[PDB]
Amino acid sequence: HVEQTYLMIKPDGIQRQVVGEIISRFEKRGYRIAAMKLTIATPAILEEHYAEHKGKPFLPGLIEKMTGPVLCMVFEGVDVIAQARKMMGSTRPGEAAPGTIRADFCQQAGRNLIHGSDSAESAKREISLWFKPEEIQSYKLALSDYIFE
Amino acid sequence: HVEQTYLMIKPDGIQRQVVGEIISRFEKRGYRIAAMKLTIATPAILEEHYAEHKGKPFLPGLIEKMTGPVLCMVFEGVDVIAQARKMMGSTRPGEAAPGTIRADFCQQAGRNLIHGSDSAESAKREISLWFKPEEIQSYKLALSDYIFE
Amino acid sequence: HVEQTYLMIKPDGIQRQVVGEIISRFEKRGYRIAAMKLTIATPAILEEHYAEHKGKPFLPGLIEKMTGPVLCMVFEGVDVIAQARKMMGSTRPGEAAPGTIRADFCQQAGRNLIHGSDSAESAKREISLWFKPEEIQSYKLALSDYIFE
Ligand SMILES: Nc1ncnc2c1ncn2[C@@H]1O[C@H](COP(=O)(O)OP(=O)(O)OP(=O)(O)O)[C@@H](O)[C@H]1O
Ligand SMILES: Nc1ncnc2c1ncn2[C@@H]1O[C@H](COP(=O)(O)OP(=O)(O)OP(=O)(O)O)[C@@H](O)[C@H]1O
Ligand SMILES: [Mg+2]
Ligand SMILES: [Mg+2]
Repeated sequence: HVEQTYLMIKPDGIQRQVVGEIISRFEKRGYRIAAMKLTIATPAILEEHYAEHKGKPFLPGLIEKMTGPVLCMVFEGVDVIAQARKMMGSTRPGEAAPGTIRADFCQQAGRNLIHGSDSAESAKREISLWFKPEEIQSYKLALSDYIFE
Repeated sequence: HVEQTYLMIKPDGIQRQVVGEIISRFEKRGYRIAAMKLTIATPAILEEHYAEHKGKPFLPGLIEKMTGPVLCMVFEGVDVIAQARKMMGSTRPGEAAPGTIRADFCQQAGRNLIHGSDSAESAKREISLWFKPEEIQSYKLALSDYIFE
Repeated sequence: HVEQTYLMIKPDGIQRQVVGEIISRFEKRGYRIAAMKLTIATPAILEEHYAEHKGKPFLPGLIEKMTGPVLCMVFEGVDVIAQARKMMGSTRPGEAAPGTIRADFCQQAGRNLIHGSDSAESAKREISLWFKPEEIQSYKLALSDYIFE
């Protein structure tokens, strides 16, 4: 039983040129790349992505920080929504555990390199927001017998 | 005072071709390779290895997963039995801490890449099962003065 | 606001030839190298460095272990004093969290690879002990807009 999560490399991940390192951390667990697209995020899509923060005082600055190149991604694996959140670490890098992306790469929450869906409902919504169904690619990893019990 | 632990790369570690990465994690701490051998695990040896689980419903499938190439290893260091367990992380990769082998490489307990002895008694038993005493090598690490206090 | 911490690679870090790896861990978070100097630590300077341990029974052996080549460093970043301590891990490598320097490289407290200031007051004192003000270099990281919120 696998699931799919939406992971997005933020403009800081692009500009610091750590895209490959980020992808490698998820590939290392045998997570499958189901979708991937470079785009430039717009305020319109970011308002919907961050709909849960509508009307809040930090939202305008958050949208500004995120208006730039982003790598949209879908990864598949067992419990991958919760596991990817664990791998990213706490929102504030200073509170994130050693060995997580945010602790290993970042200093402040406003430049914390990566987004990941936080629940099954948010993963389904975010994947549908950033990807059309034809962009989601179905294939089986050749090492599946050695990844899944 | 140093001790020795039995560590075994399971068929998934061989087939995913991460043997060198695993070894490097233990070398990085100045643990000494006291024994190393590639073999193919068979049911009769695995039944001894997993003797405590004789008769449990999960055992036949466990033996099937483990019937394959394995890298038998003995590493030596301070508190190495407990430390190697900590480095591997929880049996269930989803519960394992970031930075541990199972958290960094794996998804499920049935394919969790590596075995390590859980106690002094188990290390003696497992080293005797998988190695002949001839295969344990005695030598001193040249960097000892900078590894040990 | 950013702050500055004193970090020192101990003789074991020099002799095990892991200097670059240590530096890379701090650079990876966008911490800025403000000062760096290779020297050979001597008892007189180490007595001042370890002044808080004056008169204690273990101090003589600590000074002996530390008499050797060291890399003096100053790193700058948000909350860098506390964060560098978190990255180093517990004094005892066996208690340190996976993903920390001491857990990843070391076995025992007496050979734990690296020193870092434990407080704002000790950072100011240690930077002044090991560096003259003219050795502290001020420049801005080109990726600042993507590191700091
Ligand atoms: N009170 C606040 N003041 C300023 N910025 C905030 C505040 N709360 C949240 N943010 C910003 O909102 C961003 C997203 O916040 P959220 O609570 O969704 O965290 P997250 O789930 O870790 O992030 P993401 O969805 O990007 O993975 C954080 O990176 C932070 O920059
Ligand atoms: N009981 C001990 N056995 C061995 N070494 C010790 C012991 N106590 C202290 N040391 C050594 O003394 C150094 C200074 O001790 P302290 O309590 O200041 O730890 P620390 O703050 O982690 O170390 P450092 O200042 O080197 O970063 C320790 O890093 C360790 O190298
Ligand atoms: Mg969020
Ligand atoms: Mg100290």
